Amino acid sequence: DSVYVQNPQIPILVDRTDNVLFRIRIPDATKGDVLNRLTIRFGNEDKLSEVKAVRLFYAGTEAATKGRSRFAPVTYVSSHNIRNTRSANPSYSIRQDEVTTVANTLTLKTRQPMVKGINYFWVSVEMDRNTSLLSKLTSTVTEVVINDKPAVIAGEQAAVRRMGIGVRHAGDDGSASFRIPGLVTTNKGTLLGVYDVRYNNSVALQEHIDVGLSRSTDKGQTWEPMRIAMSFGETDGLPSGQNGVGDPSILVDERTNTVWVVAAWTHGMGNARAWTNSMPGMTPDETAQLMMVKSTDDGRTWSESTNITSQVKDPSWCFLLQGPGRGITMRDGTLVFPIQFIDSLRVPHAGIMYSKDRGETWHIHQPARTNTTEAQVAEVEPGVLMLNMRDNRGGSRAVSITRDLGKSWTEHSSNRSALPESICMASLISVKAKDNIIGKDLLLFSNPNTTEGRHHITIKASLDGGVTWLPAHQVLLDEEDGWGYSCLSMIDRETVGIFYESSVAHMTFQAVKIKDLIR
Amino acid sequence: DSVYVQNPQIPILVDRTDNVLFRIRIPDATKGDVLNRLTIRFGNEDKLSEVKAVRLFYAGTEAATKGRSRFAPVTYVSSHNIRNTRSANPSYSIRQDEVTTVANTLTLKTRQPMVKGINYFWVSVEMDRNTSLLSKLTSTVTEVVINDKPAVIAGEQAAVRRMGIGVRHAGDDGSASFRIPGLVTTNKGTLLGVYDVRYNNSVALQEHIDVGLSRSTDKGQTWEPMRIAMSFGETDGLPSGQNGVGDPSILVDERTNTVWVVAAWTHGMGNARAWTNSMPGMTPDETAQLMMVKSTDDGRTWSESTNITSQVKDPSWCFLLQGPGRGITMRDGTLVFPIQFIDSLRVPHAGIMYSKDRGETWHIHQPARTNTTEAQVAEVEPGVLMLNMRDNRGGSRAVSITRDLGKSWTEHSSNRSALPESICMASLISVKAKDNIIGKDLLLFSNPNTTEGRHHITIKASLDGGVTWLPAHQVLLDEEDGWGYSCLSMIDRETVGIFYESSVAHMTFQAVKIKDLIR
Ligand SMILES: CC(=O)N[C@@H]1[C@@H]([C@H](O)[C@H](O)CO)O[C@@](OC[C@H]2O[C@@H](O[C@H]([C@H](O)[C@@H](O)C=O)[C@H](O)CO)[C@H](O)[C@@H](O)[C@H]2O)(C(=O)O)C[C@@H]1O
Ligand SMILES: CC(=O)N[C@@H]1[C@@H]([C@H](O)[C@H](O)CO)O[C@@](OC[C@H]2O[C@@H](O[C@H]([C@H](O)[C@@H](O)C=O)[C@H](O)CO)[C@H](O)[C@@H](O)[C@H]2O)(C(=O)O)C[C@@H]1O
Repeated sequence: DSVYVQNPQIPILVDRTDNVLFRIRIPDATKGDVLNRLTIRFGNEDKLSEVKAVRLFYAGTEAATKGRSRFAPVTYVSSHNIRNTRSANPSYSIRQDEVTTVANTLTLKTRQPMVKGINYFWVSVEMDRNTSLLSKLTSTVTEVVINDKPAVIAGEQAAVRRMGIGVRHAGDDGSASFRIPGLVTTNKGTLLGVYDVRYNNSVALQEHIDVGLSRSTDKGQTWEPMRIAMSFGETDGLPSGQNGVGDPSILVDERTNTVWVVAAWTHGMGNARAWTNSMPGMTPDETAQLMMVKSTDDGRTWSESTNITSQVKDPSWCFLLQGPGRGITMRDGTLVFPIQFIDSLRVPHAGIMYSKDRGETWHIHQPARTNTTEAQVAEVEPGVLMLNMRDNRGGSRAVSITRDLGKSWTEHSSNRSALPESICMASLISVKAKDNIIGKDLLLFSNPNTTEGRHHITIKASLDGGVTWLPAHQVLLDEEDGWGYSCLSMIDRETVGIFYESSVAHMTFQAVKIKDLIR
Repeated sequence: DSVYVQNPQIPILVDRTDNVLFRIRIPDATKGDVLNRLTIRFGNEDKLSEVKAVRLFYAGTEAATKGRSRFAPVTYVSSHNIRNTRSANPSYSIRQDEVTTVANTLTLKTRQPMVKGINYFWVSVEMDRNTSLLSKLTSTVTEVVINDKPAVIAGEQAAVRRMGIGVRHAGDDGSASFRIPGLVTTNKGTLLGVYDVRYNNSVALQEHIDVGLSRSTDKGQTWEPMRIAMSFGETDGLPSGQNGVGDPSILVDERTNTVWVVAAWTHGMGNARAWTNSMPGMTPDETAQLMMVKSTDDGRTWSESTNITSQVKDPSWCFLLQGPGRGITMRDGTLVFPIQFIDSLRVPHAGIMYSKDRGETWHIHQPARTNTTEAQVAEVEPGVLMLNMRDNRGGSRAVSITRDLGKSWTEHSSNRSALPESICMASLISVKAKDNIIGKDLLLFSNPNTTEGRHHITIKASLDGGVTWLPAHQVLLDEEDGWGYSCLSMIDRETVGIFYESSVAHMTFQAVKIKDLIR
């Protein structure tokens, strides 16, 4: 009979006990058939001394109504189960074999009698906790033996597998979930990742939500314990569940290395979504408040929050907040945070908010585009800001240019064409020629590369200021289902970091060589 | 202004830290208004020595879009949060005052400045863990002072509150949820309650599900630690997630005091629902299997499972299983378990399965009615079996009679008329005249007393063999939302037990005097 193999392009987490290397479907088994041996081969230059162990699991059969093309009956390693996100659910997968000394050829064994029809097995890889985030595996199933006969192998399994690290898992420090990533590199090379700490569940404001921060001084190989960057606990004697703060955006003031976090504080509003329940006005009791904290010590400690609402919110707006992810420093020292507001008629608009005085005062001019929400901004050329926007019309990112900090806007050539989306947050950054190994100005963009669902998390690079995104200049990181938000920061001259919601952890960090993007 | 009070008809659990006694809405507060004190009065005959503590909580305000007639913005005490089902979520409710020695008059205070518009407070009652299940509280909010003026109190708050006990809470013994209650009284007066232990989540078979059992030798004041009555773990080397057993039904063989549990074992079927994925055949690999265990020691220990599929399942049926809840012993010693089968055309039918030989052999004859599922059976008069059925047409219970153990069936006068339902499991039992204090044959019925959703869990009594269910002969136990399944058993001559899925715990036990049903 014929055997099918999948090598899923998902991150192998260095901090996990189990990671799916291969999924295998045996579609047409006779009752009693036994998978005696499976052989995997790794590429000659793979660093197999970083592989702690490889495992073969059996996961039984398929439901009668689910057809014959799936590679599994269920998620093998959960990213949501607060009681276990790090190993295979033992109730879905039974270990058959384990090898703890991994060579270029590897054989795994089973004595499990198969059921009639579909049978599922899969290969777990466990990595050394100190595995280089830049390391890659090129693994293939080369032989599968059933009843002492080699079987015909089919399936696309030629993926070059990448490493990652689960910075936050569901359930960490008692929190149900973590959402809405932001990432910057400080002037010291320190990585700062921000996110919602969603304690009770995974719904947005209003709820019990604080802004968490994870700090790495070693390019993401290690992360310090979670800091609360921003929190309103029981302000004015209202429950913490009616005092949430979230959808954070973080920037480094590149002139001072002062780090800024802006977030939306909801005060009251029962247990309902702020998106529909934030109302016109200015006071905390009336409307969502635009709040900021700062760190003068490379993200170790955080100021008390300052309320910036009165400086920038039109009273008639239902809701003003930051675009989640990150802000920028411009070449002339202006600090810029993307923003979004819901007007009196409940129409959302993306725009920008800027400070020319090191974050003392903030200003908003004109919206970029009707019916847009979350946006990220890059200085594509000197004094020239590119706004890349989530568009409620569906299908594709909106792209506008301002050269007057949003007093006026022009559509970009790439607007509503060049970058597919499913209506989801996306990351965009600029990289100066002198600041990277290619020696050319780059734009780097990340989002779920699809018009439906949130999957195929992809980094794209542009060499012509975001006019063109050539297919060759793209790295697929995560082809499976997630919440889809992502944020990019250059780690060093050679490597871009991505902090994102993945199929494998709520907050996932990966590092990618620029030379893999632009060959 | 004007203040609104709710006294919700939900069980006060003796094992909980918090129970909602009163919910209060202050609809039209001015910013800064303060609830200086509210006074509660308890009835003259209340056993206040059993009240451990009373608490006043503030829960903030309401969402602008959610209207002005709710009594809360959120569930105050969760029945689903595996991390806490026993106390108020501290993120939704802030304690204002607390009294730990309770008199007939009681004053609670706050210094919380209210927000403009809607403000929510509520009163928690905590009972001594040894509080009598038969105790009742008659409590009223008699005074509410705001800015040192008495306010006008409105609302229905005259409810006579009853006690109950949370036998199983979400998260107990590591299990995500508990569902599908069954209850019997052994010849020794011992209460035996069965249920699905749904480890991973709350979905039906197929999943990692065992049959749990809780035992009480003191009329439900105490429950012995959970026993696994039936389990298939990793049978044939298939995951425990593809070896679930559930939807249990329990009966006591009144002649021998041998206790029987029947359940559906699903083997394989991926991670999909057995209702649509169980297929024709006879083997465990082919179709859901009918399994039975027994206890000869009053439910302390349980036999290994016997497979009775071959005796009673037509090969062409997609799915044969017990009707969840309980079976009976007839006056002539016949053991009867309600059953249901899905035929070759996917049409479900309710019927009965019986043993005349102490459970050695089982027989099924003819279905009672097309497009029915879960049913419970009672011997309403000698040799006369009433089958009460969940009906997919909606709105009302189907009721049929057999005098020949299901060879033939007659429609009852009460069919599709007398008993409202929303398509949900219901409990029906018979009580002999000599076996209860009323000295008359009773039928007792429990279900969610509604045509939409699952709420208003109500015990109903009939004096005329289920022809008439007079409104006067009904007790409302739970007016809030739950999963709706229930099972009745007489505890003694004077009191009926109900083991049910409630708004306050996955498995809830309450005891009700017959004299409260029939006055
Ligand atoms: C302040 C604010 O509301 N926050 C942001 C919202 C924002 O509402 C929109 O940009 C406005 O148009 O976008 C996000 O959440 C809102 C959506 O959540 C959906 O449910 C899940 C759920 O986010 C997840 O957490 C499971 O629990 C997802 O669809 C994931 O696929 C709901 O269908 C809607 O409420 C839907 O509006 C988003 O993810 O897009 C996250 C962000 O915080
Ligand atoms: C063997 C078997 O399947 N078992 C029983 C099924 C059975 O399928 C039906 O009697 C046959 O027609 O009935 C139960 O589930 C069937 C429904 O469950 C509903 O979801 C309820 C929720 O109570 C809902 O009603 C909100 O109020 C859950 O609690 C979810 O966790 C689904 O929404 C339906 O689509 C539907 O699938 C039931 O509870 O009725 C559970 C029982 O074990």
